[PDB]
Amino acid sequence: GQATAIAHPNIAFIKYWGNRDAVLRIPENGSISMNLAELTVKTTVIFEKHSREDTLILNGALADEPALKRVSHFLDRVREFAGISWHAHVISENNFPTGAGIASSAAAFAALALAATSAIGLHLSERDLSRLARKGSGSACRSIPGGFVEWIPGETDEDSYAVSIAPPEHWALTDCIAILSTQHKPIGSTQGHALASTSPLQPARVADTPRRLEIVRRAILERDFLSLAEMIEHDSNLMHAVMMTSTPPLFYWEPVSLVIMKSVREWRESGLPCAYTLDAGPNVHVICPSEYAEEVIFRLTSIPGVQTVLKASAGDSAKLI
Amino acid sequence: GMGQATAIAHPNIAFIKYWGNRDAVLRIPENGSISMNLAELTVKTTVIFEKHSREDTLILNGALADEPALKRVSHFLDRVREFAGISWHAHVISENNFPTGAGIASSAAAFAALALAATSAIGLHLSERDLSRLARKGSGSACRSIPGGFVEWIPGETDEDSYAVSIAPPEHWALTDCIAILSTQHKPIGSTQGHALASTSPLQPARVADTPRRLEIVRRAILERDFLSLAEMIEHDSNLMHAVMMTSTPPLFYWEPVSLVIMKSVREWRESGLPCAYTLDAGPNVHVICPSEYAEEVIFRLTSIPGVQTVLKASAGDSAKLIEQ
Ligand SMILES: C[C@@](O)(CCOP(=O)(O)OP(=O)(O)O)CC(=O)O
Ligand SMILES: C[C@@](O)(CCOP(=O)(O)OP(=O)(O)O)CC(=O)O
Repeated sequence: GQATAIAHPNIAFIKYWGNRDAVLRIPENGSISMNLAELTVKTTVIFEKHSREDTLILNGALADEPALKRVSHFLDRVREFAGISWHAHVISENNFPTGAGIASSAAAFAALALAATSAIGLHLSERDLSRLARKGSGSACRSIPGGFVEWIPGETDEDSYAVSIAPPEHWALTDCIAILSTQHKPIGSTQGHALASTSPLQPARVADTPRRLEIVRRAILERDFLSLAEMIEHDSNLMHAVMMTSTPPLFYWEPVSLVIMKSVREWRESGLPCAYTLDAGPNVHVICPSEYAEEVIFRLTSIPGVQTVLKASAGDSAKLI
Repeated sequence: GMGQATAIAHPNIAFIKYWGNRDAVLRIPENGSISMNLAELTVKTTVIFEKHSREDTLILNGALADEPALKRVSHFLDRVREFAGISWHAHVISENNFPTGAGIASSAAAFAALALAATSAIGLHLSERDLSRLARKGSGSACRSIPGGFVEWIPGETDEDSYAVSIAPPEHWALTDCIAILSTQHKPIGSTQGHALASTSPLQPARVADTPRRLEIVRRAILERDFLSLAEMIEHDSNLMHAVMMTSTPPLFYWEPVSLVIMKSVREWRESGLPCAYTLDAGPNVHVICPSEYAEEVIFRLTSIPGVQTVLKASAGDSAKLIEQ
């Protein structure tokens, strides 16, 4: 069997950080995100019988074994669930700008989930692809559905999955991603999550998440941008508060990250609707009603230290091609 | 001329931070804190109660204070007047040697000095405990500048339970505070309103509940001269406070981009083998704590960091003192 599927990365408005079950990637808290249309992972899966072990190609090159044992531990699940014991060649490509440091894990395991199961013949519901993608990478659950997506955290493998709050066309929001020239090579998120429990502030952050989710959920449905803007900045600061207070601390911010966060908040307070959020890295995502993207991109491009500004709009669900 | 006294006091650098109040008017804090007095900075204050004064007058470095500072000092003198059962108003003359434009807060030094000088001028002989309770009500961390050396503020729940004591004299441990003064720094939001916003942070209650763990670690570290335990906790405690500041509504981002550069560098220096640790107050300057043998090396590295206007060297200071000037 053979299939090919594409998925978008997503930007979390309410952050996933910390695991209730690290293996199954059942999160301590729920999260909400928007798919990013202009960036894509395309992955083809080819099951061939009696090939010894699994094979992984990434952007044309033989993936490193860390990458391969991730995908083949993943494909083990697609086997345990299909009965079928075939190994497979995985070929994946993405169009992510060169060294901008943009996280691919979500888009990649969303695509891997859709192509692998379709290639091995199955026909999973959207809810079930997301339960599957989740086990490859937490935030991958959220790239399976489209548009604005909520991840229902749950306490079991069956209860933890994501669903579309709203389709992409429901709210014309843009993400202007400030890529920082100077960029470091940060601790990967899987370790970061594990260290969240060393933070004295993680329990309080986690317990407060339903308050934050309800405000953002309502804001997306009602298209209430100022409520969205203040909450995503607060949620992003809460996650980084936890990161910065872990042992050892995780300081993903670069000095220019600080400049951008302060500038975005000043821009919004003086009239330009905009808001910042950061993942486990120094790039700064600026969310704005798309009618303001030009202005936001202009102001971001003038900030010393900003290498370039990517422009992404609300993207759709993972799809077979 | 009903009574006259002069006192000196030092500012202090908090190893475990005061942030947030249980009672904002009395400055009873939500949690306890530990600090070190800075030998080389001093506020000298003379109080002269005058028969004929209708109101207090405050002179700072030879110039009339602005009205907000007068108001603060006059409200403090009200408490002294009430405490002593005396009504006289006072001339307050104060000087300090703080570098101008450095952004180093003098309020702790100022109200410790004023607490000693004013009560002495008015005829009282207060215990150190009572001096620190009184200083506390002018500015919280001023209660930590009344005792000497390494100091712990006991938080309490009442005005009579909130005060600071010396946990070790200065000479017990040769630590240096190398203060990186950042060239660029604007008027930061005053601490008084920052304290008040602490309650809007979802993380403040957790930070507060955890303070006794941090205080017990730093207290033991000082008594045992254990720099490594001290270093990791002051950095963690500084980040805890700024975590609450940055998650308040509205957020308080005291850090400057340069703040971050220094914080990362200091961690690298320590891990590379130079024993140092950073801590920040409600502003962008970075206090770099080290065993005094390494201060020269630390200051040299701090000095060459772009955006660092200057580095101030401070050793452990003694208690607020009466003098004859
Ligand atoms: C900071 C985040 O982006 C966390 C992403 O974490 P991951 O989903 O990439 O972690 P793993 O499950 O280990 O692959 C916040 C978010 O996207 O919600
Ligand atoms: C951040 C800090 O420096 C807090 C100083 O707070 P203040 O004592 O200056 O506040 P007021 O009581 O309003 O005068 C941390 C610390 O010194 O413990």
